[PDB]
Amino acid sequence: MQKETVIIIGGGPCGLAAAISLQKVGINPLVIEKGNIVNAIYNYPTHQTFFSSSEKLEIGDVAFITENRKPVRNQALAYYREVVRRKSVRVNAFERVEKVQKDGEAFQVETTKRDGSKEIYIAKYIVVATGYYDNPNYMNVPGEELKKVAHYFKEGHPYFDRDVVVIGGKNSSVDAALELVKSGARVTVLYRGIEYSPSIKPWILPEFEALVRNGTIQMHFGAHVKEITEHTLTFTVDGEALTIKNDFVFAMTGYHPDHSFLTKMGVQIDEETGRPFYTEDRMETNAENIFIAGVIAAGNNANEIFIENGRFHGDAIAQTIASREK
Amino acid sequence: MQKETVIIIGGGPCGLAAAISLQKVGINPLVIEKGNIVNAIYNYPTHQTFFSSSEKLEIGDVAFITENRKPVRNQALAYYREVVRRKSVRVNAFERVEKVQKDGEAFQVETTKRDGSKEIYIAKYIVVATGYYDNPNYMNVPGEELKKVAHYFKEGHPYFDRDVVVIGGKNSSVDAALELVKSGARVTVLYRGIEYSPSIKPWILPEFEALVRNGTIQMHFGAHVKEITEHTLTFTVDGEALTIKNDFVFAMTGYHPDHSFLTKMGVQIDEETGRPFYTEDRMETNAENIFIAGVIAAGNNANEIFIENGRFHGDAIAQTIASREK
Amino acid sequence: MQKETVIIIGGGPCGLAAAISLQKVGINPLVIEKGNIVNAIYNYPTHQTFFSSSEKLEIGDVAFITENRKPVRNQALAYYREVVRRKSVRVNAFERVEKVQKDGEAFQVETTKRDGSKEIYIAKYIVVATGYYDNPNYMNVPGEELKKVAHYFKEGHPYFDRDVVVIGGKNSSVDAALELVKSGARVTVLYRGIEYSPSIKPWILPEFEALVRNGTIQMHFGAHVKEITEHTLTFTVDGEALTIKNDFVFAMTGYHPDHSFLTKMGVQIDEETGRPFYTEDRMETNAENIFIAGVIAAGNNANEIFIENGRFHGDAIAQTIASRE
Amino acid sequence: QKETVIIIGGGPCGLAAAISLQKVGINPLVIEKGNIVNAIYNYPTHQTFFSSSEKLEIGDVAFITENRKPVRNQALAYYREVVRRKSVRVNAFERVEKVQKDGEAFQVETTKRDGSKEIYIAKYIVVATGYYDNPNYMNVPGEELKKVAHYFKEGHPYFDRDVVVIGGKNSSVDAALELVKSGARVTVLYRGIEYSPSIKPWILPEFEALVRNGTIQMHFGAHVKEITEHTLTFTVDGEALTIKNDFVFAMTGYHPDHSFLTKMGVQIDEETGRPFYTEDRMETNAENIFIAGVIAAGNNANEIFIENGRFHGDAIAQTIASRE
Ligand SMILES: Cc1cc2nc3c(=O)[nH]c(=O)nc-3n(C[C@H](O)[C@H](O)[C@H](O)COP(=O)(O)OP(=O)(O)OC[C@H]3O[C@@H](n4cnc5c(N)ncnc54)[C@H](O)[C@@H]3O)c2cc1C
Ligand SMILES: Cc1cc2nc3c(=O)[nH]c(=O)nc-3n(C[C@H](O)[C@H](O)[C@H](O)COP(=O)(O)OP(=O)(O)OC[C@H]3O[C@@H](n4cnc5c(N)ncnc54)[C@H](O)[C@@H]3O)c2cc1C
Ligand SMILES: Cc1cc2nc3c(=O)[nH]c(=O)nc-3n(C[C@H](O)[C@H](O)[C@H](O)COP(=O)(O)OP(=O)(O)OC[C@H]3O[C@@H](n4cnc5c(N)ncnc54)[C@H](O)[C@@H]3O)c2cc1C
Ligand SMILES: Cc1cc2nc3c(=O)[nH]c(=O)nc-3n(C[C@H](O)[C@H](O)[C@H](O)COP(=O)(O)OP(=O)(O)OC[C@H]3O[C@@H](n4cnc5c(N)ncnc54)[C@H](O)[C@@H]3O)c2cc1C
Ligand code: NA
Ligand code: NA
Ligand code: NA
Ligand code: NA
Repeated sequence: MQKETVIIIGGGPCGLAAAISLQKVGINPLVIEKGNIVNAIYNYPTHQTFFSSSEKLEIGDVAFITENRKPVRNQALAYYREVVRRKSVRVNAFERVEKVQKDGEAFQVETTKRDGSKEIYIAKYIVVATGYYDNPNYMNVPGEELKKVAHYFKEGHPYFDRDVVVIGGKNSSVDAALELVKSGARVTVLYRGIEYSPSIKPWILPEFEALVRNGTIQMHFGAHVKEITEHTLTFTVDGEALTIKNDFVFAMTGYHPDHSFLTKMGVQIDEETGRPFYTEDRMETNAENIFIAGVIAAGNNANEIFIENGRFHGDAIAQTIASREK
Repeated sequence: MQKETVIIIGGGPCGLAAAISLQKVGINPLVIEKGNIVNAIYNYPTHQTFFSSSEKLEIGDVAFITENRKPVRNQALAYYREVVRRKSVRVNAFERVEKVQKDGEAFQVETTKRDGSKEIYIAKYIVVATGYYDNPNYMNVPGEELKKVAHYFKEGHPYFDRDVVVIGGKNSSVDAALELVKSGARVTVLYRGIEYSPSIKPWILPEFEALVRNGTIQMHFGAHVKEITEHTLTFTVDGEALTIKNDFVFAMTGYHPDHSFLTKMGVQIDEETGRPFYTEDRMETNAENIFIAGVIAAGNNANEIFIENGRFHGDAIAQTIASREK
Repeated sequence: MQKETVIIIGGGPCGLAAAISLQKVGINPLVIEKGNIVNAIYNYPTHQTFFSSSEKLEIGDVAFITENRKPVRNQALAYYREVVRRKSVRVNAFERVEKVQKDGEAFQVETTKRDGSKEIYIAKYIVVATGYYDNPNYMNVPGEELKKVAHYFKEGHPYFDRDVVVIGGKNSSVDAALELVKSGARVTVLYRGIEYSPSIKPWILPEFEALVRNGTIQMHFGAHVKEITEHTLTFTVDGEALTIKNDFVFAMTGYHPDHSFLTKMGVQIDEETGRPFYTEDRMETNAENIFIAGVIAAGNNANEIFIENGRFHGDAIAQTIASRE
Repeated sequence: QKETVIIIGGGPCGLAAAISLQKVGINPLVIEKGNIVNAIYNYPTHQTFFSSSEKLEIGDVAFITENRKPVRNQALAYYREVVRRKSVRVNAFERVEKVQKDGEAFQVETTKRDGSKEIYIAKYIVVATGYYDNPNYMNVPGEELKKVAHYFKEGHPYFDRDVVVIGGKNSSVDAALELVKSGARVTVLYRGIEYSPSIKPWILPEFEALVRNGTIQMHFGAHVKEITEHTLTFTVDGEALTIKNDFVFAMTGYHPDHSFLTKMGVQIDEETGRPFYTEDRMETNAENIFIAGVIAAGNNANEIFIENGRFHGDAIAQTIASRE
């Protein structure tokens, strides 16, 4: 089987950052990515604007210069392609890592390639950089399985003249709602919190709150969805149910990390905090030679880590592996 | 059954134009559309720019104002949503017309709604405005059924650092190849023709020719694809076969109208140029009170009907239907 | 001499709206504009975004559809050209109205053409729609006449690596300051007020406030500029003077109507606020058959009138003139 | 006061030359009469580059675009970040007036923004002044009228006006297209007998299409004879034709400042408009005076772009470091 010094699981911004940090200390690691690079950004809404200035998304010292103050999805996609090209990062794309298990003082890494075939690698060190956008916080309500329900937003156009519910109260729900209004949908927002979430970016709240206050966006605080049918949706507020006409649902209920992936390879999870155990100055978990990078290191507050700070995890990893040599 | 004077099948630009033309003679017809309005434009590539100025896309005298010279996909989407709102066009969306059958002096139209249920309408006149983008020209080659083969192009990003073949010599083939180069794919173009088609827009060809001349795009004229496998593609030129490494295929071989749908309706087709029989000054087919509007009326390898001239078909239909309704 | 029923002075959005309103009652008036149509928007900052959605800028029922939520300068320019073309509004462009004088039961209108020649018109009714962007609120401090001092902002690029002061506290000041920061200028903002103006776009204030908080923008409330030199600027806060290094000044201190123009034609103005006297149900001034349209009706401070509501003044003018023939 | 190298002009090629010298251990002084990339700043607002953004990169600073071709404001943002990231030394708003030999060094006299004078002594000179500052004047009556412009910025204020564009350059075609989009009534006059071969092949079709459908009046073999406030007169064949005209864009191209070059000892041949230089060093016939950018181009001012002009600094830097 194929031997690697380091395998990085995940080719998002923070896994790519860790690859480059390792290159700078003389190790050219293998990134294994189930889609192509920055798959999460590719799966952002088509016209998404970042909240970070573009300088704060830079990795590998490659300049990310923009004429506007904040970049959009397609600009970031172009940037990270150029980073990977200029730095010759090694990416095995369309390859899903299935399992990581101890094998002596190394690790066997089993994968599934695009055509369905299996592959096994031996690696001395592992960087888990898998993020969490693959794992929606499902509601587990009847009808959530219908095709009219989605946990990702792409574009508003096809919801023109339709009745649409957005579930959630954070920026993904506000962004989808505003795009849906612009596209001519009739929008209802349902949110379990009792007031506007303090996480809504201060430059987006004014427009959203104004559309709520004048009734353009119907908004139910303290709402808990109970049922989704093809043409209706039922929710409760203070235990009293309301049923509304509904064509499509965007369940913008957040995401969670796949901790079963970590625990199966020896990494412990800290209850109450929800973080994997790691030592910050190495970004090494409790499992020797298993490191983490990016938002996979966050706890119950999934917003602790983003690109601006997660892009530096690879620096501590590279310093540690370099000192240990191969 | 719901009674209608006119049913328009398809809510693309030309079907919507025909609706507004009928409004001017006192008939607000029912448009039945299997997605939402201008589904074909929604399914254009994300980066798409029109070759027409925006004035030539206008319908219903609704101004289409652009600061740039040529509109882009999302500008046209916003425009046609506002046309339908401002002109009160009646659209039954997410509803697919399955059958049109003469009943007496009217037509029975059977449909499937989004929830799978069936509807039946009785209409005095039919306008078929279904375009051709739904029906790719299949190459009839082993392996074309694989998921790695697409007959549509959407975005280039996930093909970064992949070996990609584009098949065809249409504007769409050239456009896809250029966007794939921009996205860092390694692009091979295969075309059965021996020279560049004269239909390639004269302002698009020089960039493509330059990338062929400097070796960036591998270009094979007189190429016929014989086989697609998961990892290879085999084609012949002058009978000599070549197998190349290949990850993904864009079969950009054009589209054709749904003649089966027309022939089951009673409409005759010309066998060598797939053009339905119709009288141009009425846009009425050989089947009494079944009209056509838009690019469906075109034949050979098209290039005769686009939005600029297809948007006026409804004027002839409306004048004919008005005469028979007074 | 050329005879007109109605002459509209100024071809900005509200003057054009007044023309289309009069068209709808059978009167196609003459618009006389010293530049070309919507000169004021043409002289907005290059990358300016409107605070109104595009539907609120529409006139003459001409659709103003945008893919984004707020239009930018170049989109509005394209829109109003198409309005004038599609509605066949008559515009005499590059023609400056110099005087309006009563002449029987009509008005003599004297103008200066682009080539320097003079022209005279007789109009039965006058609509003054001249706005205020032509007339900065000057600070009358020494050094204000130096070429390094401007009362308009266009683009930030050439102020890269330069020390720049922005004076004022309206959206124009905040927008200029942010663009200058993005362009690499070292920005100081000086404002005579003691808190943020409630007119600042609520979605723009947080970015500005964040840049004051982290020290990127030097912000001085209660500031009064006392002197400008080629390389310095002196201002006081609480009577304490501070002198700072300074290359360029953007005095974004607002604008006021052409008072000499209105009073010489017989219109009364309030000397403190600058507002002309008028009756809102007709938009007619104290001088019979002289009307006003647009932001000129709002004065040395304005704000209360913008395109959103000013685009409707012509309706009241049209109903009045139509009934009077 | 003293330097080592002074670069005259802070356009892309002058800035590239500065970073190339930095690579060899010399941090030179750029003196620019406006701010950096003044010429790009004075491009038309709508301007799109014909080069992909990779071809505009200097100093290995990535120029990332999602679009295929960058626009004016993207390049402005790029070159500002380059100057910041590389710490290029720029004396802005300072016009170099004279360069004169002084011993084995050079005296350079400048005028600052406030009017002050300054003098530096430099061992080497790089002349990177471009040509966009010096329009090819037509020397015809009426060219001095304010209705005549040798630069194009925006089309909007020409809405519903009669406008003449003179010239057969890409800039002429570009201006005509933008004026049509802005609703001007456009006549194009060109002394040549057919469409100029320099027009980019992806721009000519749009222009020819508007000529063929009658939107643009196009006169070949046209020589302007007079411009008044409301008319313009030109000849075609032997026939003089007078048309109504409000505004004129004289898009006749540009030429380097040959007076500035000759006065410092640079020879410019006669027929071409090219300075004498050796390409391997980009050094002129005057020792230790170099050229960088489009100033090196002759009669065919298309032969040097940013794409290849951005490398002149490398041959400069090699030659200077060898002599240091
Ligand atoms: C709409 C939106 C806007 C945002 N705006 C910003 C912003 O402005 N600034 C900011 O800092 N953050 C922003 N974020 C958050 C940002 O997307 C994340 O912080 C970032 O993606 C984290 O990077 P990562 O490398 O840790 O994980 P990810 O980018 O999620 O990458 C993990 C990768 O691992 C891959 N993967 C997972 N499992 C496997 C497996 N078994 N085998 C192989 N590959 C696997 C996935 O395909 C994925 O590409 C935004 C997020 C959204 C949704
Ligand atoms: C990349 C690209 C760029 C283009 N650029 C231009 C350009 O610049 N200018 C231009 O004029 N043209 C352009 N075209 C062509 C343009 O898309 C067509 O001319 C136009 O779509 C024709 O309009 P139509 O209404 O006749 O058909 P369509 O737009 O194809 O509309 C047909 C509709 O019928 C619906 N439908 C089909 N079958 C059924 C059914 N059984 N029941 C219900 N609904 C049904 C479909 O969902 C679809 O919405 C471009 C095309 C592409 C692909
Ligand atoms: C940066 C900026 C952003 C703005 N954003 C918005 C926004 O989002 N929404 C909004 O509603 N408003 C906005 N405004 C305000 C808007 O510009 C004004 O409300 C609008 O211009 C008022 O229209 P008007 O026709 O009354 O005046 P103007 O547009 O000023 O028109 C007056 C015209 O009269 C002409 N004129 C003057 N004197 C003479 C003379 N003697 N002879 C002939 N012609 C003459 C001028 O050349 C000018 O074209 C913004 C303003 C600025 C500066
Ligand atoms: C509309 C347009 C589009 C173009 N598109 C492209 C394109 O896509 N790709 C491409 O490669 N090229 C393009 N060009 C050409 C491009 O502008 C030039 O190739 C480029 O500017 C050359 O760079 P430079 O540094 O040599 O000269 P310039 O950029 O002209 O720089 C010369 C500088 O010297 C300064 N200067 C002059 N005299 C003095 C003095 N006495 N003292 C101090 N400073 C002085 C000037 O202010 C100026 O900033 C385009 C040009 C135009 C007009
Ligand atoms: Na919720
Ligand atoms: Na083919
Ligand atoms: Na002030
Ligand atoms: Na000429």
